[PDB]
Amino acid sequence: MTRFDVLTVGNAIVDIISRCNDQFLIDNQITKAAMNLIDAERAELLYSRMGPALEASGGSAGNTAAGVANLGGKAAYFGNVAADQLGDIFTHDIRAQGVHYQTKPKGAFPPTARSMIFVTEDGERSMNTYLGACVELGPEDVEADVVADAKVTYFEGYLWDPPRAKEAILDCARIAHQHGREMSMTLSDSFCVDRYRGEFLDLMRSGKVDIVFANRQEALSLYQTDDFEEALNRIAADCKIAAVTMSENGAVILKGRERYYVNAIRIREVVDTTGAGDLFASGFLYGYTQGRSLEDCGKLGCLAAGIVIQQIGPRPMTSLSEAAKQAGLI
Amino acid sequence: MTRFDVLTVGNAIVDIISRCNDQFLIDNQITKAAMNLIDAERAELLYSRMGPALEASGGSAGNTAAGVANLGGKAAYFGNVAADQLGDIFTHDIRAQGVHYQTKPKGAFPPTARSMIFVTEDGERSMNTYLGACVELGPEDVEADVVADAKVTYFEGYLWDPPRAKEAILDCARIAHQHGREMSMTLSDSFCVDRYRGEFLDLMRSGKVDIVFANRQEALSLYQTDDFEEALNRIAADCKIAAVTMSENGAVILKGRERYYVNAIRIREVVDTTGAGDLFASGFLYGYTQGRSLEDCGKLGCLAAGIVIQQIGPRPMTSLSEAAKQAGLI
Ligand SMILES: Nc1ncnc2c1ncn2[C@@H]1O[C@H](CO)[C@@H](O)[C@H]1O
Ligand SMILES: Nc1ncnc2c1ncn2[C@@H]1O[C@H](CO)[C@@H](O)[C@H]1O
Ligand SMILES: c1ccc2c(c1)[nH]c1cnccc12
Ligand SMILES: c1ccc2c(c1)[nH]c1cnccc12
Ligand SMILES: [K+]
Ligand SMILES: [K+]
Repeated sequence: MTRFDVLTVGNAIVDIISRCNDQFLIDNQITKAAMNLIDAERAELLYSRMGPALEASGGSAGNTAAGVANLGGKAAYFGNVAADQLGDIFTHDIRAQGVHYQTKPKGAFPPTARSMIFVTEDGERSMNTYLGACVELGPEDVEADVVADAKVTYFEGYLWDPPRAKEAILDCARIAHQHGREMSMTLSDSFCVDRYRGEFLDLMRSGKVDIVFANRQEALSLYQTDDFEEALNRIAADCKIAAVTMSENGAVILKGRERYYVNAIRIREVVDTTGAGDLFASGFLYGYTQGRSLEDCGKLGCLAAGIVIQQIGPRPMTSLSEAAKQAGLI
Repeated sequence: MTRFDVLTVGNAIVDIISRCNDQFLIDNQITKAAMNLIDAERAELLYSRMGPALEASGGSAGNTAAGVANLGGKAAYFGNVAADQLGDIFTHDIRAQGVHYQTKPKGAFPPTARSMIFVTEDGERSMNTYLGACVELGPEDVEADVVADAKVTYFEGYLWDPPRAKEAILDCARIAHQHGREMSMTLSDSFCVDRYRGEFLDLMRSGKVDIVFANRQEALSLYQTDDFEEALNRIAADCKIAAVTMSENGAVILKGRERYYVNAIRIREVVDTTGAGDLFASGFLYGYTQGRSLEDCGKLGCLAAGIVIQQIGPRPMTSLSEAAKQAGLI
C-alpha cells in the first residue's frame, strides 16, 4: 500500500470567470478556445474590459488532483503560488478537497497566477493567463517522498512555458520510474503543443511519459496533420497508453494495436467547458490506479468531464464518487 | 435630469461561498440564516473547516447598486475596501457593472472585508463576516456631489456595526434632504435590528429615513412581537413608505393607510437565497426612481429577487432589464 494514487504537477492558478459574446474575443484578439499567455500589462488591460466576474481555484493539474480526491482516490499536488490572498484561496481550495499540497510560496512577488476565462454562449472557454509566481516552480519543489509513493505522476504540457518547471518534471520522471511508478502528461493546448512539439515527442519516445492525454486538436497539432486517423496511429506508436478525447464524440483509449472507444454522456446543456479535459484525466487516472479496465477508466473520465461542463467553474461542486456509484462504475 | 437614480452605502465585502449540511452549522455554532460577525481568529478557524469555495463580490448595498445598474438605472456606491487583491476584485466587479465607485482605500490593513457564506440544502445562506477595512468608512468618504445628485440614497442597517459609518450616513441624510432627495434603509438582519432597535426607530421617526426595507423576521424583531399584523401597522406609522418582504409569500408595500400586496414569481428551485433582499431593493428602487407605481415597484423587486435566488452568488449574472421587458414590467 502506497501513499498516493495520483500526484499531479502544474501551474497553480486562480480563475477569474466571466461570460462574453463572440465579438468580445474578436475585438480583443483573444484566440477562442485556447490558453493565451499574457503579461502583467495585458492582464490589467483585459481585466479593465471584463464584466463582473466569479473567482475559483483553477490550474489544469490542480483541477485534476481535486477531481481524483473527489472520486475518493488519494491525491497530491505540486504547484507554486505567492504569499498573497489569491495564493491563500488556492491553498485552501485544493487542501479542502483533501489533496496533499505542501509547496511553499517564495514571497509575495511575483503574485499568484490568474487566468481570465471568457465563456461564450456556446459554453466554450478562452483563457488569458498571467503566470506570475508559476515561473518560480523548480526542482526545489519536488517532494521526492511523494513522487516515490505515488502510483502515477501526472503533469501539464503547460509546464513547458515557465523556465524551470521542466527540470522538476525530469526529476519526477527519474524518481517515479526508479520506484516502479508511472508518469503521465496532458498535451494541454494545441498552441502549447506547437511551441513544444519536439520536446513532447521526445518525452513520449524516451519513455519519460507512459500515459498521454490529448484532445483531437492537440493530437492534430502534435503531428501537424488534418488526418485524425493518422494522429491516432502515430500517438499509439509514440506512447504506451494514449487517452484521446473528442468532445461530444466521446473518447478513444489506445494501447499498442488495441483501441477502446467510449461514448460521451448526454448533456442537459453545456454551461462552461472549463475543466472538461482536466476532469477526464481525474476519472481516467482514478480508474487506472484502482486497477480498472481501460474502457472503465475512459468511462470514469467521460462521467467526470460531463459533470464539470454542466456547471460554472473548473472543479465539480457535487460528489463525483456519488455520481460514479449511481452509474455502477463505483 | 440628475446624475444618479440610486446611491447605496454599505459594507464593502467579498463573499466566499460553499455548500454545507445543517450539521456543519450546529457543530460550528453558526446562527442559521443570519449575519454572524466574526473576528480575524474565528475567520481563520471557519475557513480551515470550510470546503472548496468560490468567491464573488458581495456587500448588501453593493449588490443593490449592481442590481439597479443591471436593470438600466444609474447607480453609485460608497464603501471601503483595502488596497489588496480582494479589494481590487470588489472594485472591478462593481465598476464593471456600471456603478460609480470612487471610495479610496486607506491602506492594506485591515484587509478587505470577507464573508464566509454557507449554503445549506434548502438554499438558505448563513454568513460569517469579518469586517476588516469596513471599520474605516466615515464622513471622509461622503462624496457630497453624489448624494446631492442622487434621487435616492439607500443604506444598510449593517452600517451600525462599524464605528464611524453612521456619521457618514447622518451627513448623507442631511445633504440628501437639503437637495430634496429621499433617504432609504434596509433593516438588514433580525439580530442587527436587535442590536440597534432604538437607533433604527429613531432614524425613521425623525424622518432621516423615508423608505424602509424589511423582511418578516426583521419587522417582528423591530417591534419584538410575534404578531405580523401589528408589525405592519407599526412600521407604516413609523416611516413614509415601507416595503416588507415575506419570502415565498411575496411582499407588501405600505404607505400611510395604503397597502399593496405583490406575489412571488414562480421559480425552478431555490439554489441560494444570498442577495434576495438586496435585489428586491434593486428592483423596487429602480421602479421608484422611474416614477412607477408602488405596486409596480414591488413587482420589479420580486422579479429581481426571484432571479437572484436561482443562481449561486449575490449579483445576477443575467440581464435583469431583459427579464423585466420579458415579464411585461418593461
Ligand atoms: N498556462 C496554464 N497552465 C496551467 N493551467 C492553466 C493555464 N492557463 C489556464 N489554465 C487552467 O485551465 C483550467 C481549465 O483546463 C482552468 O481552470 C485554468 O485555471
Ligand atoms: N455585515 C455585513 N454588512 C453588509 N453586507 C453583508 C454583511 N455580511 C454579509 N453581507 C453581505 O450580504 C449579502 C447578501 O445579502 C452578501 O453578498 C454578503 O456579502
Ligand atoms: C497552433 C495550433 C494548431 C496548430 C499549430 C499551432 N500549427 C499547426 C500545424 N498543423 C496543424 C495544426 C497546427
Ligand atoms: C434577534 C432576532 C430576533 C429577535 C431578537 C434578536 N429579539 C427578539 C425579541 N422578540 C422577537 C424577536 C426577536
Ligand atoms: K465548468
Ligand atoms: K444567489
